[PDB]
Amino acid sequence: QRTYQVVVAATKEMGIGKDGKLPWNLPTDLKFFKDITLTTSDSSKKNAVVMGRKTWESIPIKYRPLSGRLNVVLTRSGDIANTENVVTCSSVDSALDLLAAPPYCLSIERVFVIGGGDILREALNRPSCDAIHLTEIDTSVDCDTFIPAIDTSVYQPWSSSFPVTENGLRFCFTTFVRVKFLFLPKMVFDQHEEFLYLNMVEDIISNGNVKNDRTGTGTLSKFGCQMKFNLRRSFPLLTTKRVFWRGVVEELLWFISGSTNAKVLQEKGIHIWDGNASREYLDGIGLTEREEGDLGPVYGFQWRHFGAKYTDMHADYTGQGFDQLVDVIDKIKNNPDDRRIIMSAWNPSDLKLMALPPCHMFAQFYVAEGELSCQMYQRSADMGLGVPFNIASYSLLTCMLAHVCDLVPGDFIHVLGDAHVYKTHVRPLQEQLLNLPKPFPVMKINPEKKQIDSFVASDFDLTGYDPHKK
Amino acid sequence: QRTYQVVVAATKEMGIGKDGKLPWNLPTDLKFFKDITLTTSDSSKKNAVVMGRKTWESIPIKYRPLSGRLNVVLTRSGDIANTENVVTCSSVDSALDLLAAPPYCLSIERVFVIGGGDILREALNRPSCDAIHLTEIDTSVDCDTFIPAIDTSVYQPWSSSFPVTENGLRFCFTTFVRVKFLFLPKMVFDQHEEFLYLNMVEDIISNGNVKNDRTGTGTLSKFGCQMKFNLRRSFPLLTTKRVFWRGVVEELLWFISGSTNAKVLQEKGIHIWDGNASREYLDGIGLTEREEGDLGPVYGFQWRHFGAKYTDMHADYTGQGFDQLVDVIDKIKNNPDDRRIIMSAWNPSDLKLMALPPCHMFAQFYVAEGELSCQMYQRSADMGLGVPFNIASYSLLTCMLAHVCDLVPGDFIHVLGDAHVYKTHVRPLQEQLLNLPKPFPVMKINPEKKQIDSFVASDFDLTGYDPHKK
Amino acid sequence: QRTYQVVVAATKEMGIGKDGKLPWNLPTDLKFFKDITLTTSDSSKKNAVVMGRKTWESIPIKYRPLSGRLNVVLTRSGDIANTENVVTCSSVDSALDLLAAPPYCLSIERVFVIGGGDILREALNRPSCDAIHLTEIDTSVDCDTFIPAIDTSVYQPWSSSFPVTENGLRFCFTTFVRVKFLFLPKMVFDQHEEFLYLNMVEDIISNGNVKNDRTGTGTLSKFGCQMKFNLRRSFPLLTTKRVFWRGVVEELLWFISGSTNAKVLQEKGIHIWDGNASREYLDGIGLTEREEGDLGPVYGFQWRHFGAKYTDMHADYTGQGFDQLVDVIDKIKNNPDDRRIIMSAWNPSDLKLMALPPCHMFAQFYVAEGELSCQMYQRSADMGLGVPFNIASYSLLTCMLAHVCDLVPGDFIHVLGDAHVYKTHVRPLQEQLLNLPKPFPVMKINPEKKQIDSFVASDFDLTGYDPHKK
Amino acid sequence: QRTYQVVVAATKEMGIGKDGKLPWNLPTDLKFFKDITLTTSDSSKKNAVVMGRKTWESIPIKYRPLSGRLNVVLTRSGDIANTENVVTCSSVDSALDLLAAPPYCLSIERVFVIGGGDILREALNRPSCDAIHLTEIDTSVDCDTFIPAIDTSVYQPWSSSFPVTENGLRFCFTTFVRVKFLFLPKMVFDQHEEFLYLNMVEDIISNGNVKNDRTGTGTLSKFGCQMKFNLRRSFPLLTTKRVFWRGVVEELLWFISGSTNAKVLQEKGIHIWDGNASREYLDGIGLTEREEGDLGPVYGFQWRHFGAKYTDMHADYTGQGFDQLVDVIDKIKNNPDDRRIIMSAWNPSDLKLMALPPCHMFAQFYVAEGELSCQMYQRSADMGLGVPFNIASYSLLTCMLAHVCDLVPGDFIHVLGDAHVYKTHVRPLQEQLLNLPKPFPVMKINPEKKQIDSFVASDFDLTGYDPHKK
Repeated sequence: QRTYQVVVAATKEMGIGKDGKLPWNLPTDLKFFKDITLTTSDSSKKNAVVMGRKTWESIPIKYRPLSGRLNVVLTRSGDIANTENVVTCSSVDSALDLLAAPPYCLSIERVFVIGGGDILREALNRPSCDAIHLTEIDTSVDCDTFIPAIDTSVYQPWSSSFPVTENGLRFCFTTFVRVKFLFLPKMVFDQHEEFLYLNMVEDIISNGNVKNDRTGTGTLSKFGCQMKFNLRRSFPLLTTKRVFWRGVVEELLWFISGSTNAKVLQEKGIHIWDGNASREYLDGIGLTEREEGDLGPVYGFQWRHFGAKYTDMHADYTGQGFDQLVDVIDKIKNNPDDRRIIMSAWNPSDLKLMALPPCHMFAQFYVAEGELSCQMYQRSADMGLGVPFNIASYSLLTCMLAHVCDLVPGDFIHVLGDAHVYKTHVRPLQEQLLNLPKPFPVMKINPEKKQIDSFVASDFDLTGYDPHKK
Repeated sequence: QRTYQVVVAATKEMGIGKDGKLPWNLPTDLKFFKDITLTTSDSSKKNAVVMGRKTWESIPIKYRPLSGRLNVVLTRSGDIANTENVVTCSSVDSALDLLAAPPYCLSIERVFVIGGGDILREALNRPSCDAIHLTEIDTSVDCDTFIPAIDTSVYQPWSSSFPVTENGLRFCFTTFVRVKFLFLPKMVFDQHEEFLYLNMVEDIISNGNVKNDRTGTGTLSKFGCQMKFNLRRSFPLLTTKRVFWRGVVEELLWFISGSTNAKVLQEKGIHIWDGNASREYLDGIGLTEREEGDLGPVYGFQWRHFGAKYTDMHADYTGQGFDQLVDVIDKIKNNPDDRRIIMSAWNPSDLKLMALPPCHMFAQFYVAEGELSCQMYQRSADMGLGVPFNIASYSLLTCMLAHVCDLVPGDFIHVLGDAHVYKTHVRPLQEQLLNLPKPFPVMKINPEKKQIDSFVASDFDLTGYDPHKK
Repeated sequence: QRTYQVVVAATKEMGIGKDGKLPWNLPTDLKFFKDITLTTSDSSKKNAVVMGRKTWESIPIKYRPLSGRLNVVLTRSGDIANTENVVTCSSVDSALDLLAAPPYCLSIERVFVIGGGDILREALNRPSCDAIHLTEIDTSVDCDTFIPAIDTSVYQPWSSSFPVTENGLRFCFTTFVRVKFLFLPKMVFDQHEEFLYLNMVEDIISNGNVKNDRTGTGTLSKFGCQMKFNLRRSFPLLTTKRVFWRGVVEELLWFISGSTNAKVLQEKGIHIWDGNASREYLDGIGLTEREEGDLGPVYGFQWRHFGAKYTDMHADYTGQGFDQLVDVIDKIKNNPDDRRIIMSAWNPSDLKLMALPPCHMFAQFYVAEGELSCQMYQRSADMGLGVPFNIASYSLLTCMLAHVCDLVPGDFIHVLGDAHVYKTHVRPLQEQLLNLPKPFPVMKINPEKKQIDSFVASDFDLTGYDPHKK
Repeated sequence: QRTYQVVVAATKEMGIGKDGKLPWNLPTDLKFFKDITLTTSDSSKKNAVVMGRKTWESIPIKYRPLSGRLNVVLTRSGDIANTENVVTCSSVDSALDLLAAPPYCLSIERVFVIGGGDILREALNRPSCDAIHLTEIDTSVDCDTFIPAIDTSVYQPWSSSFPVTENGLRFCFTTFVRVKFLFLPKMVFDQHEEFLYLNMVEDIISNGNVKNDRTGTGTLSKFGCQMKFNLRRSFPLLTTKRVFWRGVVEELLWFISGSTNAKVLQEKGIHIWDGNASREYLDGIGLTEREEGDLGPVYGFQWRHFGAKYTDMHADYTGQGFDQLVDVIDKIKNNPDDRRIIMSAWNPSDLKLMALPPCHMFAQFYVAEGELSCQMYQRSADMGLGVPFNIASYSLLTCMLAHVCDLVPGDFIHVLGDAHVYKTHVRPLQEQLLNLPKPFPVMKINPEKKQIDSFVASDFDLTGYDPHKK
């Protein structure tokens, strides 16, 4: 018995039809439907499209059957002629049985169920459903026929397209996978956004500039890179190698608090700043007066008190300097179209006082269609360690700001200056590049928290994060 | 008599062979050679490759003739058999005569001359040479055969690839055109970097988010865009619409001087800041004390005196605040691998004093292979007006910094936040988008100027700038 | 002002619609329509489809616009939005004006007019109509809308497909050209049946077996070749080199008469048998008793008197042997489904008496769908001389038999045994192969002749035969 | 451990190299090598080419590695750098182990071993060799390196191309399979000549003309069909359905003997003529005087005594009429280039006396390059029953005539007039069309028989005939 994937277009209210018609015209979705049902890995094989009599008859009489595919119509007249391109069958169960048998065992690369309302209510959440390819349409236009909600206990988002507007309607394409993933069409498999990271790492190792510094540490490097992650359906925590999510969460709440005390993190078991806060390190960069843990005026201070005179990590800076985080929140709520929604840790006057100069040195925010997007500029990007952490960090910040400002998250755009791989990390990164991505996890923030200073680690729920091993 | 294009690989010293061999192995260049000679617009037609007996014999006896193309060998034995795929001819002049005649008049889409040394010394700078496709190899390895330098009086760069390293050698692909340009292969035509701008404008007008502000001005906008321009062979001054080059030059020398006085520009006939410096404008944003022309602590001041206390445009700020431009020049010369080569106009403490907040808000520099690259972050990008000006501005800055630091320019990377087209500019921009790019101009800086403060407008030579009309 | 081609489907009665619907469903014709309008020589360029508002609205609202092509709708509301893919225009004349202008001057490879009834009545027989691509449907099902008959004074058939049956309807695809022909789509250009001959000649010269005989005459030869010619819309008299049509007609009427006297042809100025009938020739093959001109029991005798005892060319053989031609005519009229409709000149008993053994040695006839087809076996085929003559000869015989038996001609199938080119003819044949075919002529037989023995040369009308020069 | 296929070019003497060079230049074979190693079913996957260091170094330094494929070089220096496209391995066994492991488990569609002499002597006849793709070169030019003969006990021919001449050398491409066959490249799988039959049956059932006769028996029919079978490496006895080989052999020896007595076959247990020889049948067609079994002057009589006066099946016709079979044998031996090597059962004078008119009504023979070819004209072709039998019959006749005339068999060309499927056979034929062909068998004739009249059934050896079940 063969397995199948569902292809369906649906309103917010999960509606699929008006009066035996579609209450929308979307040529981009028709093309997607064509592309995903027609095209094959093997140019010799073809796909099966399984549909109800109602769906078969809905198709204009000229364009029947759906060209290029074996059209399986399910029928119950006890009235439709079988051909090379058309087969009748009594049930979904029987169609699946037939396609597991010669000649279709070899002839048919994949099987798509495409409706109508009756067949989808059965098909959608059966375990032999490998994947659902949903066109999500942002409308509430009246529908008479509905399908169930996707069962998110057993389906997880693989990919979700950048939303598009056609004929007055906003929509996107979201693939869910039942939880290999190699059953996906190649075109959908390749849409996993983790490949934007993996292809960049490959490109830097293959084609980076070779370089060196005063300690004899070596690097392969590229200059001026961009990666864009969709936050709408899933959260880009890398799956090819475990990311330190707990440290992402704790470090960001620490930044938001305005703290420059590494001991606040050390006390919680987060050691990522320990190397830049030690007696030995501070001595070694000429800060012999500075207290262990006092990083100086780094991110937290610049974000909450830009321009204030720094003294020590213990001073009360209340009402001193410019509170960029409060300013950003104010613009997002009260002037969403503003082109200066900016928060920056880059303060040339203060660099001499900092245990380390800011690397994620500025972010801009944008609002459209009720969604909050973020673009962050990273001057120095270690692909192996820092880049996956920073993707998760600014994606989280985007989600928190959207949440507190009564919006939904849009996209995170990651801009890199000097993007490098250490010569020593080339071997382990090439092992990591043999791993195939798993679906990203889904991240939910506690609805009872509405104020940027009021979060704790337990407010962030990650579901379905199972990355490849150490 | 048909026209032709040259395809050749050459060292810095313009060398093409060692001892009847190539002193390099570059599979990427062999593939380029294959791609440009083999592929056609029409899948029915084919190309002619014209070569000398020496070149014909150089080809291993197994891979003759060059498959997929009509191979025209020029011969002078008073010893080589004509076929469907091989034609002998007495001269370049005779080969060209033959291909202008049936059946080759229809059968042959384009004609490529590919050597050897004798035929290229004739072919390279004949007026029936439409274009030269040069593989430029960064080596000085001994050669016995040489071709002339490209005659830059009659050839201009169309496109030049991002340099690549293969088998220890650095190289790139540069197409020169004789000065339509529709004779170029489609693949080379499409490499003109002006299409990066034109495709972005189209994409924003087609798919931008619709928006509005408190005066009833309307926009189509996208968030998080990147364009990368090659500065190595030509200068990206847009050709589909004239760019105000003189104002680019004067404004940048003004920024470098540290001046915040718009009258310095007004006095030279540059009015681009007049709107933001007028009694009326300054009044209207609550700067009623501020003198006409006093923009406040804008780019020039932030670049030369970041962090200093601003008073008026007349004050001597010598030794006050942080001189970012001097710091950048110092790092480029003395620590080229530094990951903090940064100059920023973004100073939240000073925004209240500025006639307009900085829009081009930060640039980072990078050095590798003797080349200086720049990445600039623009928070607000009017595609119609500001973006072409700013491309020219930061490309010029990159060139000036390379010049003063004894380097050559690499790439300019343009990063956009809110990238928008005014609803009112959609009609004129769609007229502009019907224009086909002309080759970019070539920009030379006076060698006798070696200090960043010592330039004047006459130090910048632009050759071959002929943009489409108003 | 650009030129165009018409694409239309039409009944026998030249009907195109029933009640704003099509009275047929033909997926093969929809695919043809798609293929000819969509596909381009240049994979970068596209085609324009020009249509009336009525045609635009007829298209289901989902599949608008026609994907892959610039859709030009002609409108007269004094109500339809222009896009990248949709342009409104006031007239055919205005649409053509617009597509001759940038950007469409380069952007648009070819222009197709596809209806509806109003636009076609104007477009069909305008001189800027290069070609008509008609789907001819063999039905009389009621139509309410009609187009004019094709004006055969100015349009000539280029190609006509082997008829196909789909959904109970018989139809074919016929291209007419206005009388280069290089304006045709490549796919339609290549359908000219003269290429079946030209590709065979090329294949024998390129890949034939080299051979020799007892006089030192040399040949390139292949064994077991087939060519199929459509007689339904045009008559396969080769255009790349003039065929001796008058001798075809006279020789065949001579065969039909039963004559074996070469002087009957000599007396009319037809000398093709003179070489095989001369005192010298007959002596040289040991027929020293035989009269000049007496060929012996060759085609005419075998066809009308198979098995009779031959004496001389002057004897009255009335009622002697088997009259194969009368037998064939009887089966075609009275038993059309017979699998033995055969006429053969192959009589081993008689070979010793023949001036030359039969070369076109047997033909079989077939009847289906009111059409008479013929398959002829030629044991020895000179590609340069005999094969074009014999194609015309048996195509004529097929037409005459169809005419006398109240049928229409179907196909002529030419089967070759030893298919050869003389080494001496390779040079002239390679000159001939540079000629592009012109449309075949159209051949009409006098309706007042109804009996196989009653024809004369003036009964055969050839229109539009203009072959390439000597 | 993955499986592999060998790709190699070899002389008659099984030689592969001269002095580390190839003693031939064959661009057609280089293209075949490229096509079979490069192309994949899946456009995403690629192939592995496994080769010896000697083979790796033999490749000109410019065209390394073989583009488009994973190049696995086997090495034993205790000197060659691994890349994305190049992997070193210690053995064939180790290379196969590595390609069965990630990422190559998914990345690599098929594995080809391509030499040199050392690796092939191991690889050629190992059980993990699925197939051998041999270019067979008709030359005896000196070679220094040889591979073993193909072990015909375990390898059987799948397909063998029509021989081609390039650069003075005759050669062909022969695939052997180890005895699914779905491991073959799609291009080689589709070359099985049994598909020429299967595609014709499909084409007649899908597109034949519907017809009927005076008993209410129905047919689908096409007119003018050709199939060409290669006899050089295997014998075309259909595998999708068992062919009655014993009756083929007995009927043909019966034809050759000149017998018209069906009892000669009945007495041996061959009943195929019983239906046309019965008291009842002969009565029913008005031959009430004729003896049971006396078929009249049918094939055997026409072949050995064309033109003689028939009396009964018992008469001694010695020296009466024309002995076509002796004439054919004489021309094949003594005038092989003759264009009249013909044997015909078509005698219009005798049709009234025949129990059934001849259906296989004429054959012509051709000699070139030491090979005997045959073209046979069948006026009436039942695709289901008669056509497979007749293919085997005339292929056998071709083999017997080649054998007795000291030649090798070339091609059998099957020409059909009325080619039909009975409406009643459509269902069983559509079952048969689900069967995938098995390799044809190999047929050997007893060398001690040299005279056409001296054969018996035991002189014909068929090896490897295992057709699909009833």
